[PDB]
This record gives sequence, C-alpha cells and structure tokens, in this order.
Amino acid sequence: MKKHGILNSHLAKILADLGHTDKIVIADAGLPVPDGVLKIDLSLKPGLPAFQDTAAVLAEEMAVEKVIAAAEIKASNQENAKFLENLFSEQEIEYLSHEEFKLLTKDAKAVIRTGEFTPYANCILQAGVLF
Amino acid sequence: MKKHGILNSHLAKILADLGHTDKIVIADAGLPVPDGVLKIDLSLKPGLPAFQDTAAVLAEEMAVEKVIAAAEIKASNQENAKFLENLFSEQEIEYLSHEEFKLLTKDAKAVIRTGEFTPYANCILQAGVLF
Amino acid sequence: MKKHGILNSHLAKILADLGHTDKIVIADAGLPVPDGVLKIDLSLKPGLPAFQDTAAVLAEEMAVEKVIAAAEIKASNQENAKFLENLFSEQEIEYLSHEEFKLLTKDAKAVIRTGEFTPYANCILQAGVLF
Amino acid sequence: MKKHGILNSHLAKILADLGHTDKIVIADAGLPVPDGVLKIDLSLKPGLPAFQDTAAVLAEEMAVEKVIAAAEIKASNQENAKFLENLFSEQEIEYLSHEEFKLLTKDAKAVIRTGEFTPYANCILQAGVLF
Amino acid sequence: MKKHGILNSHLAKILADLGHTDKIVIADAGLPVPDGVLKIDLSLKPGLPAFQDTAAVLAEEMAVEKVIAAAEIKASNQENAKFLENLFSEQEIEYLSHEEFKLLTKDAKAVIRTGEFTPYANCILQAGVLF
Amino acid sequence: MKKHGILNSHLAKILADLGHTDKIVIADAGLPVPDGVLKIDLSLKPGLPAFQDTAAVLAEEMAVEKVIAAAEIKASNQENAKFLENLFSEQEIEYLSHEEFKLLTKDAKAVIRTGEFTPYANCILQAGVLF
Amino acid sequence: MKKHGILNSHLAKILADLGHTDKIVIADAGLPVPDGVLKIDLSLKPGLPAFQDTAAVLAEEMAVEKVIAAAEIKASNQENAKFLENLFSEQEIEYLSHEEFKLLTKDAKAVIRTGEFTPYANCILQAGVLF
Amino acid sequence: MKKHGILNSHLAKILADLGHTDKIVIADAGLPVPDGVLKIDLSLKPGLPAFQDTAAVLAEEMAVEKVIAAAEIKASNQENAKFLENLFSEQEIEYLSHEEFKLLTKDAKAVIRTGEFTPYANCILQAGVLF
Amino acid sequence: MKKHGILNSHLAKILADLGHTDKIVIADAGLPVPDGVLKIDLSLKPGLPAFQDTAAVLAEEMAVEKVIAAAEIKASNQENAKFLENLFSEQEIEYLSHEEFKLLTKDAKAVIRTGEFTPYANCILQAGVLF
Amino acid sequence: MKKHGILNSHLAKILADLGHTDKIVIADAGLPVPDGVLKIDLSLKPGLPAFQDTAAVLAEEMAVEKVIAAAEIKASNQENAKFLENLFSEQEIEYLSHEEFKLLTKDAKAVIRTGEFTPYANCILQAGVLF
Ligand SMILES: [Cl-]
Ligand SMILES: [Cl-]
Ligand SMILES: [Cl-]
Ligand SMILES: [Cl-]
Repeated sequence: MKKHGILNSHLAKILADLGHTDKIVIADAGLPVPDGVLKIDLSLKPGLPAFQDTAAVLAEEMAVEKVIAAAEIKASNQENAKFLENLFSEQEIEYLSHEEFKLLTKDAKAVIRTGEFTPYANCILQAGVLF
Repeated sequence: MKKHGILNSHLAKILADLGHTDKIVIADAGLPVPDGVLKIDLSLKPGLPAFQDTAAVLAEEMAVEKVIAAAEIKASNQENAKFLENLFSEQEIEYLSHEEFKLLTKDAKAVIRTGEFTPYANCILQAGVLF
Repeated sequence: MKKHGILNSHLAKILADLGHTDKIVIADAGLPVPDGVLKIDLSLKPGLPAFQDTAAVLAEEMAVEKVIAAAEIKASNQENAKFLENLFSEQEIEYLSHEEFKLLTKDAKAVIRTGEFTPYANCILQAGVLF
Repeated sequence: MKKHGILNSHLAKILADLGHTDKIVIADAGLPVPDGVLKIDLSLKPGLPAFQDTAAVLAEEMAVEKVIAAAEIKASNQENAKFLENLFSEQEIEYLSHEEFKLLTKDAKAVIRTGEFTPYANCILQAGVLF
Repeated sequence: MKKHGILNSHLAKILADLGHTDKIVIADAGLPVPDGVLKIDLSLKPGLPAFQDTAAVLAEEMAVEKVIAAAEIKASNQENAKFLENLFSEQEIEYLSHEEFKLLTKDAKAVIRTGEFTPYANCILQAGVLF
Repeated sequence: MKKHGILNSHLAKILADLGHTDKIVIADAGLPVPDGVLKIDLSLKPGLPAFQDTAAVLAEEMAVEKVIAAAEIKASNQENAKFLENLFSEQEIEYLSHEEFKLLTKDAKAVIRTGEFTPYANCILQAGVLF
Repeated sequence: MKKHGILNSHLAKILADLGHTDKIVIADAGLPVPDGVLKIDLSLKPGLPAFQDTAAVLAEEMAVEKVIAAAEIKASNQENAKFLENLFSEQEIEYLSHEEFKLLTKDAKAVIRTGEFTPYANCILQAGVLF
Repeated sequence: MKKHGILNSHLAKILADLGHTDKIVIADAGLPVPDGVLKIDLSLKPGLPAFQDTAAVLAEEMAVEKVIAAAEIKASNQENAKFLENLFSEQEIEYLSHEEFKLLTKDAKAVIRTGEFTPYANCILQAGVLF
Repeated sequence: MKKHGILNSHLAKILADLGHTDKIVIADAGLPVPDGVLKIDLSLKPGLPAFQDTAAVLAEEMAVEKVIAAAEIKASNQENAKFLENLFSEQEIEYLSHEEFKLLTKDAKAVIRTGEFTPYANCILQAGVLF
Repeated sequence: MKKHGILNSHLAKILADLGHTDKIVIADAGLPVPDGVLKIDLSLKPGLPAFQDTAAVLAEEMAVEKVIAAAEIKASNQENAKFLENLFSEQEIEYLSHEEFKLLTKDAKAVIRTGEFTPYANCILQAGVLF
C-alpha cells in the first residue's frame, strides 16, 4: 500500500500530475460538470462527504496558491464561506459571479463531487509550487 | 437532477445494470482489486467513509438475496461482523475463507473501496430480483 | 437489482450525471440527432412508446426547472401541446421556432427517441436542483 | 428516414448482421446479461414494454427457425408460456432448465431487456435463413 | 435473418439512424471522401455496381425529400442526369456547382461508393419524414 | 486514384496483408460471421453481387493455392459447384461438411458477404505465394 | 498474396482510399510530419530508399494529376529537381516556397518518409482520376 | 503540486492502486517486460538511476511485505544483493531461480526500468497493508 | 537490446519521430503540462535527475538548432542559466518571458519532467537536421 | 533529429523496448504475420529492400545472441543461407522446420517485411544484453 499522501486512488492520480497553476474543483451535489472534464464522485448520501471535510483533506495534500469561489456564496451560504476564509488564510481568495465561475471550471483538470446539499458550495483550487 | 435512488453517480450506473445474481464488492482500504474489475473509490481519509456507512446505503438501494464474507471477519473484526449479521438479518449470509473470498471477487461487476482501516472488512452483495 | 429510480438502465446513467441546467431531449421518431450527442432509442413500433408516456416517466424521475418546445407544436399537434402544458404546470415553458429548438439540442446530454409518429412532438427538459 | 423494417435503430443494426443460427435474447427486467454481450434496454417502467409486445415485433421482423425457453416458464408464468407456443406455432420450441438457458445466453449477439416484471419471461430466438 | 429492408448490413445501420434532413451520398469511383465521414464501398469492378442500380435501391428503402447533384452532371453525364430526374420526379432536385457539392458532403452521415466510372455521377439524398 | 489492383477499397486493404496460407471467405447472404472476424458486405439486393462474379474478381486479384467448400454444395447447389471446379482448375479443391466449414471460417482474415441467395454458396480461398 | 498494385501493404491501403484531388507526400528524412497525418516510414539507412526510387514507384501505381515541390529544391538539389521534372512530364508541376509547401502537408492523407539525406527532396502528389 | 508521497507522477498512480499482495518490479536495463504489463522507464543513461537509488525510494513510499529476487544475484552481483538484504531487514526475502522470477513478473502491476547495467539487479516488491 | 542511441525507451520513441523544427521540452518539477502534450516523467526524488544531467544527455542524442528559455532564469536561477549557455554555445538561444514560454509548450511533441527543484529551470529544444 | 541509432522511426521504437530474449522477425514478402503481432512493412517493390540489406542494418543496431531460421533455407535459398552464416558467425544459429519456425513467430515483438522474393528468406533475431 501507498504509505503517504491522499488515500483516494482517483484523487492521488490527479494530484500527481498537478503543475503550477493547474486547477481542480470541489463541488456540491448540483454543480454541472463541463464536457471533457474528469468527474470524480465521492458522494455517498446527502451531506456525506461534506464540502468542508473534502476541502480540508485537499488543503493538506495539495499546495494551493489561490482559491476561487462564487460571490453568491457569502450571502446564500455564509457558514461555508467563512470556512474557506479561515482554511485558506495565507492564500488569495478571489470571488466571481457564479456564471463566471462555471466558465472557469472548463479549464479544471477534474471536478470532485461531494455530497454537499447547500447552495454555491463550490471552489476552484489553483495549484502552487513547492520551490 | 435525479430525484430517486443512490446519490453517487458512479454507483447508480453500476446498480442500473444489475441483474439477478450479479455481484458487487464493498471493500476495506487494503483489499486488492482483480484485473478487469471496475474500482470505484469513495475513500477520503482513514475511516471515511466507513464500511458500515457504505454497506447501509447499498442495502437501502439494492435488492440483496445473499451476502458473502470472509470467515476471518468474525474473529478479527467482531463489530463489523455483527453489523453485517444485523443489517442483513433477512438474507442468507455465507462465510468462506478469505482466500476463497478473493477468488470470488473476480466475477464482481465492481469493487467499491471505502476508507475502512480494519481487517477483513469486505463483503460481496449478490443481487436479488424485484419480482 | 436497483430498488429505486428509473427502470431503464441507459436512462439511469444519464440522470445520474445530471447537474443544474443540464439538458436532455425527448423526441419523436423523426427528429435528427446532432453528431456527438448520445442517442437512446426506446421505440418499438409506431406509437410505442408514446411521447406522453415517456415525458411522464421522466417528469417523475427528474427535477425539471424548465421545459423548451417548438412553437410549431401548438399548430400541428395540439393534443401533445396541452399535455405538456398540463404536466409541467409548475415549470417555466418556453416556445422557440423549431429551427432554434434543433440548434439547442446540440448541447443536450442525450436524445431519447420515442415511437411517436406525430409532428413536433419534442421537448428539452432542463435539470433543476434538489436543494 | 428508413421506410421498412424494425423502427428501433439499435435493434435494426443487430438484425442487419444476423446470419443463419445467430441468437438474440428477449428478457424480463431481471435476467443477468453475460459480460461481453450487447445489452439493449427498451424498458420504460414495470410492464412497459411487455414481453409479449416485444416478442411479437421481433417475430414479424426476423426469420426464426427455433425458439428456446426455460422449462420453469410453464410453471411460474403460464400466460406468457402459451403466448410463446402460439406465436411460434410453426417453429421448433425447446425447453431447457433455466440454468442451461442462462449459459446459452453467453453466445447471443444481444440481449433485449423489456419492462416485464414476471418470472422466467425470457427466450432465445435463433435466426433462420430466407432462402 | 432480417426479413424487411435494405439487404446490405452496413447500409441498414446507416438508414436506421436517419432523422429528418440527414444526408447520405451516393458517389462514383472517384469522388473524394471528406475526413470524418464514413465510407461504405460497394464497388467490385468498373461499372459494378452502377450509380443507377444503387440509387434505385436507396430510393426504395429511404424517404427522400430532396436530392442534390452537381450542375456539371447535366452536360457531362446526361444519361445519369435524366435517370435522377425520372427516379426522383416527385422530390425537389437542386443543382450546385461541383465545388459547392463537395463542400456539402462534409455534413453527410456516409458516402456510398459505387463502381461508376462516369463523370459527376454523385448525389446527396436528404432524408424526409414518415409522418 | 489507384491504377492497378482490385477496385474495392475495403478488399484492397485485406489483400494487401495476405501472406502465404492466409484465408478469406466469400459468402452467400446467410452465412454467419464468427465473432472477431472482419465482415465486408458488398450486397446490394438479392442476387447482386452474385457469388460467381465476386469469386471471379477475387481469382484474378489474388494468388489462390487452395479452395475449400462445403460438400453440401455439390447436391444443393450444383451450378455454383461447377463454377468453382472450372474457375480453380489448377488449384486444389477440398470439400468438407458445412459444419467443419463454419469452424474453419473462424481463422479467416475476413468474410466477404455477397448478395447470393442460394444454399451453400460459400468458399474459403487460401492464399498462395508469388515466388 | 496480392497479384497487382504496389507491394507495400501500408501504401496499398493509402492508395486504395484515394479520391480525386487527395494528396500524399513523399519526404526526405528531415521533413517534419504535421500532427494528425499518418506517417509511413520506409527508410532503412541514409540513402535507402532514395527519393527517386520511391517517387518512381508511386508514379507507376498512382494516377498523378499535379505535383507540388518547394522552389528551394531548384537551388539546393538540382539533381532531384531535374528528376522530378522528367518523371512528371505530362503533369502540372507547381513550385511554392518551402514554408507554404509545409502548410499544405497538413491536408495530406499520408507522408511517406524515405532515406533521402539531401535538402528539400520532398513533393506532394495530387491524385487524378481514371475517367 | 502534490505535497506528500513519491515525486514521480507515473509511479504515484501505480502506488495509489496497490492493494494487499499486489506486486511491482524494479528492473535492470536488460530485463524483458511481459506483454500486458505496464512499463515505466526511468533510465537516463547507464547507471542513472541506480537499482539501489530506485529501490530505496520505493521502500520509503510503499509498504513492503515481502521481497523476491533471483538466486543468481548472489553469485554475479553480491554488491546489490547485500544492499537488498540490508534495506529489507524486517521483510521476508525469497530467492528463486531467475527463470521462475521472470514467470512471476507476468502478474506484476508494473515494471520499473532503471539504468542499472549489472546482471540480475531485479526484484519484486509485494505490497503489505497499513492495518 | 538496442546498441546505440538514448537509453530511455520512452525518449527514444520521441526522438525517432523528430523532424526539422519539431520541439521537445525539458522541465523542472513544477512546470504545468498543456493538455494533449505527452508527459514523460523521469523524476525519482527532488534533485534526481537534475536539469543539467537531463539536458546534457539530450544534447548528445538530438541535433539541436535552437534553444528557448524564460528570461527569468538568468536572475532567479543563475547556475542553470550559465550551464545552458555553455552547453549550447553553438546554437541560437532565445529568451522570452515565462508566460510566453509556456504558450510555446503547447506545440511541443513532449515534456520531459525532471526532479529539478529550482525555478524557471525549463527549456525548449528545437530539432535541427543532419544534412 | 535523432543523432544515433537506426534511421527507421518504426524500428527504433521496437528496438527501444527490447529486453533480454525478446524476438523480432525479418521476413520475405510472403511470410504470413500471426494475429496480434505488429507488422512493419519496409518493402517498396520486389527485391527492395533485400533480405540481406535489412538483416545487416539490424545486426549493427541490435545486440543479437541467437538466430533462428527454417532448415529449408539451406537447400532452397543457398545464397541467403550463406549470408546468414557469415553475418552471425559469432551467435548461435538454430535451424527448425519452416512449420515450427512459423509457430515461433507468434511470440515475436514484430515482423519486419522486406521486398525479398526468394523462399524461406526469414529469420528470428533473439535479443541479447549489453552487460
Ligand atoms: Cl437511479
Ligand atoms: Cl432495416
Ligand atoms: Cl492494390
Ligand atoms: Cl501520492
């Protein structure tokens, strides 16, 4: 067995290829996945896994230099919006319209679908560099 | 969005094709997956999701006429062994040696990998019929 | 066997991947399917299955936020036009020219071909969200 | 549009390649499909389409020299058993154990899944020759 | 064996998918086939099968609402030009320059190659509808 | 255009790879094609192309060192049986049971389907060598 | 074995599909092949096979309507330039800049690589017709 | 970028899928790779990377339960043989004939090729479990 | 075994297809790889193999006519920048901004990832010709 | 361009993957190629390239430890048989019956077809090692 790194085999393969500026998306149960973008669905039932838990695991296994979310999150989902600010304190958090957000996901290397059933619980993590 | 059935998109596709006697495997984080068998990895981190959580969701979305597990589960993993007995109290449960169990996984339509970090936490659910 | 959801295995896989705003098409026996769009043919013979029967099953298994149809349906197929208006009384129904309608089908995730032998008996169902 | 022959596009492609002695299967909603055999699912909901309707259409579009069915059908589904005997009065009808029947399906060119929710409502149609 | 419809297995598969306005091309032995367009070659030797033989079989198995040919056919291949006029006397026949004709073949579902060794012996059959 | 050789593009590709002892099959409209064996269908309608015409074209484009046919051809189809004896005078003509014949076709590089509607009009041409 | 036509199996397949105006390229050992264009490498060692030997064989097996080469060939490779002029006496020979020549290779059906180790020994053969 | 685990993207993907008892091979530059087994070539030039450097990295990123090498390594490559014995002090080390060793490589998930230019510098690492 | 040329099997395949002006990229551990471009990862651990070691092997096995690197390498990675100048003293070295450099990698035949952990340690080698 | 090694890009890729004992076949224009074995056709016309020229290039670019040929070559093709003996005087040359020889080609990594038009002009080169 693999001693270190993220436990999920699908995610490990994606993290392995990340280069500077590559993007991955963490999504709620409703976000549409653009054609041609790999979809890794971890959901089991509503609320499992949760957006926060998934985002937390990724934060410690991936070097993030920038986080992108939809402005709508601050109003429609304040609890998860704070979680992000708190989790990625040192990182730059950029907000956009949910529409612009969806356009950006077309460039993602993958969309990770969680079991999150709350509005606008989605974010794009932009890979940083280790040196 | 799909209104009914299992939430996971990969899993729904597998359940959709199940016919009478088809088998799927729920596995712990260490079970090897035979070549040619589709692997759906739901693991996030050790213990998440758990064998019990996964097995419960599947029992709720699939008609199971028989369950198969390794005999070593009773002696080395009593908690989960009893969980299976209780969950599938109405189905026929059969115990084979772990070696025979693995040979049987070769005929499975898929192996669902959980984040379970306890010994012999694996089972084969054999589909029943709705009429 | 799968306990809940749509019975058709091909359709179940399509519904499983639906995200907010994704579109699917229910079509009569004559509608052309754009290159690159998945085609699921349920027809058996003229009139089986009917547009009405197919649309009814989908409405029950999928969350629809909007329905799109060709204005021409109100002129050459009033029967199905009324059925559509009745079935989706709660949803927003928009009529476009048949030409525009066909253009929009290029973005559908799939076209479901029925055995319906009446003119303009086609519609686009746009997926809603469960939360 | 195609003027003659079976309306279903998937089925037309299968019938087109049929040579003397090739086999196709008409099945109820529960029959398992062997790995490697093409599966065409026409089901819409329980009972639609019915075994009888599907078998009738195929008999009209394909030259059948022999029909194979499981002996169990005469016991648990007399209605469909009679229909079969009547529909193919001119053809040779052989009954085998359901176990043997399933084995023979491994050599079929395709399995056509209907919405039939009654036991052992399955049959193998062996193609004849037109000259 | 298939009882009704066109005898050629490759062709039956193509006709099976035709929807209103879809196009197929019948070509002489020299027409170039655009990249991405399926080529079905029925030629055996020069003149076998002939353009006329092929076009007649297709007219009998497909509903054609419009025919398209190169204007150069009238001047350089009168026999076949008149044949088309007579065969499709009830359909709308449109003449474009051979250069425009070739550009149009890019949107065809397939090109059927005949053994015809006479100039501009090509045409596009545009599928009509059965209701 | 290709100046020399067989006109059919599909057949030319097959002949190009022939080595000493490779086999190709010429078949009537009813012969079943084994799984995994390439099928090139030249049929247009019943009787076109004919078995004799196809066999004749192949004879002049391919070096044949042996012909294999089903014994049944001599009784059930004497006219085509004579054609073969006459066409491949210098070649060795071996006869087998139609059943053994069908088994042998599994090794063929391709099956060429003609529009021949007469019994046992099938043969296997075994490639010879040019030096 | 195949009796007539080019001996090389790869090339035979390419020639077989040629339609009027299709292009193939004969290249020296250094010409870059555009992505998407099939490459058939015949080189064994420097000078084997020569551009002249390869061009001569293709001229005998393919109907050439027009030849295209880079102007630079007249300056740095007069020997092969004269050869080309003489081999294709009856055909039109167009000279373009090497840069434009390379752009046109992107439309070629194939690039045939030779062992030629002399500058600008490349040419495009545009297929003609046999009627 | 990925924070933890092996740095090589290809290897990370291989380790990610490892289950208990799965095997990977570390090989010298001459070991043949069985058909069907994925090959990951890390060699740059003779001696880079060394068998020792590669084996050391894998030992730190993978849970090794058992090591298998060819007996011949003790005779012709004592240096690397001692290395292996010391690196895997706690693991079981089985020596088989080189011929048997090669047969076992057919079951490996991958063969990692190094730049090692010394005889029998090959070994099979059998995955253990983390619980 | 292959007697001459680069030792790495993956790289040998890429060098084998190089034509005049084709490009390959040598990258540090963080450079992102554009979609569609082949990635050959030779890294083992940080600093192994080094940028200099990789570039040196390539310069000896590939005819280079031009080198391209980011301007930023001169100030942020002086050591490697000097190496680059010395190694390719004969060839033309062009410096672009890193952003412009990355756009150019879109056209590369491959990206060779090294274990280099220093910024802007990337370069494009543009193939020359041997005559 | 690649500076060293065999010039042919197809062959370079095959030599790159050779491991100890791997085999490649050099064949005359008539040797049949087993299904599943890669065929690289270098022939241009009868006698070009010749068996001797091809074998000579390979012997210089590949480390050979053993040569295998049909016994029949000694009596039916004396010239090439002598060449074989002289070229591989150091290596072991084993002679089997042609039928046995052909069975061995099943395991070859590739068959290189030459333009040789003389009987039994085939041989298997079994790869050796460089250390
Ligand atoms: Cl479902
Ligand atoms: Cl049909
Ligand atoms: Cl040919
Ligand atoms: Cl990892």
